[PDB]
Amino acid sequence: AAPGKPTIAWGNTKFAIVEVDQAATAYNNLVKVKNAADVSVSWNLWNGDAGTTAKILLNGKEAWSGPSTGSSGTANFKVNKGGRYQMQVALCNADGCTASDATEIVVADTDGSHLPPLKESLLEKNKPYKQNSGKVVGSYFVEAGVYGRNFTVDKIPAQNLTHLLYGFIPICGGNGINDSLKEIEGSFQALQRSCQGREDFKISIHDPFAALQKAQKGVTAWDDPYKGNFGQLMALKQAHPDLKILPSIGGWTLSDPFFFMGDKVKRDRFVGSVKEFLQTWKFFDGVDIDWEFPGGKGANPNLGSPQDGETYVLLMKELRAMLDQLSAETGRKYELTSAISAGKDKIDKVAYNVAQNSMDHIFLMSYDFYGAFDLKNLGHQTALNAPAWKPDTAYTTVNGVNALLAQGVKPGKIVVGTAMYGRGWTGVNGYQNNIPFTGTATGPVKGTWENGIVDYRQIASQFMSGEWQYTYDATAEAPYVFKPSTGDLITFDDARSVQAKGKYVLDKQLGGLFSWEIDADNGDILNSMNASLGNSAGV
Repeated sequence: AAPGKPTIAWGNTKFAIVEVDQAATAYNNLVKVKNAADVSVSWNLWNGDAGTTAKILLNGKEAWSGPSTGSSGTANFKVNKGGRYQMQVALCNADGCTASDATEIVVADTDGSHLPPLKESLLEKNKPYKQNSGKVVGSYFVEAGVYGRNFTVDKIPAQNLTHLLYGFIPICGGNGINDSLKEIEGSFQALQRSCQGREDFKISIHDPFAALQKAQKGVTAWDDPYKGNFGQLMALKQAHPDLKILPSIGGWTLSDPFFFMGDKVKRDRFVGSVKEFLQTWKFFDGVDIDWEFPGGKGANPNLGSPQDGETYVLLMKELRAMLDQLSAETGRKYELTSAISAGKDKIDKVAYNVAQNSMDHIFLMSYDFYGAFDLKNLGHQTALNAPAWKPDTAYTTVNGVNALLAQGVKPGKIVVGTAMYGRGWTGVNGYQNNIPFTGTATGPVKGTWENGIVDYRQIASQFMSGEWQYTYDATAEAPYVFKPSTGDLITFDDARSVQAKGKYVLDKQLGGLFSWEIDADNGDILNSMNASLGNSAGV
């Protein structure tokens, strides 16, 4: 008769195609990409004949075969595709085969194919919306937001987004390359640890712990291969296959390296590191470039040149070429985007009418127009139009869009920015006609986490009562709160101001809307972004 029924022996059942050192601090030691995972299985037979041939089945499919010389045996084979497999050991002879009971084995891969969908209920004031408008609805998630802000990937209202950009991937480089990071306590040192033994101008992960080692919902097992933000983003992609998750390179304190990109050698190394990155972390759908203003005026007062415009265009073209190269290897479609200054002065330093041909979307940073960084000239930080008391205001959302359109940039490429936070001053005085914006400030307003900035969440729950005055500027389309006693003034976006931006986008046929700091919203902002763009309310 057929052989006896074998019993799979105790042993580890978790494997990975892409290995990650959960204790590594340096990016070069953090991950190793393999062409396939090395799986091992053993078995024992206590009743019946061991047969003549032994086979390993994965969901009924043979993955290994060998002579069945003993009552006990071991098999070593490779699995090139990730996922959860029902593994069985089958012993066969001339009379037939006898398969053991199934034992689940997990072959992990950076696409999340081994993880169950991360489908979380909407929190706070977030309401379900369907992405059926055809317009962009994005937001940025911050890597370090999982600490103090305690805002994790499982808290993202992912169903109400079409695009999700990550909390900034840094570019390696120490003194003279990332000096701007030195302004942030221990931030420069953190990058130096991540880039240990890694070449300057190659990308890395700023905080390896938050990105892949910190236990988070869905990836909490002590031995899970991918944890942290990346692990959850992988499970998120499984739940929202259509969601575009993009790694954002740069930001205010990580843009210094771009200014050196004029050197083709460095630029090629960079592009090369980006390709390898995407090849390693399969859940990402492309790359977003957040070069904090080509031409200077960024965090570093010693960087910036008239050549940055040319460098920017070349970079975008070269990245797009690299992505086309990758698409031919994977068959997948990748997106190339960039967050840019909404200021005409900075916009005119780049030929976007040319760069747009290599980009899918342009995230216009129509916010931070005003803030505690200037205690003399106050104004709406993210308004649509200029205020009535100053119709000549340069820094407005409309002026940014017009500047781009004037260059020849297609309207559908422009994604208007919205703020899920407010910027404010304190001790504001010397204002006339009951318009605080006409006076001056003595300093920054008390912030939620840092001075001068407050989460929209806190504005709505604490600054919408008491002595706080509330006023919606219908002209510029922007709200603001003011406390006469202490002279505290805060400028931000609200449900209505967002509505105005959404209608504006639809009328001018722009690309959509995106927001900064998804963790700072209580849901009012993203709901408005969705509603104003025409997305239908979900179940």
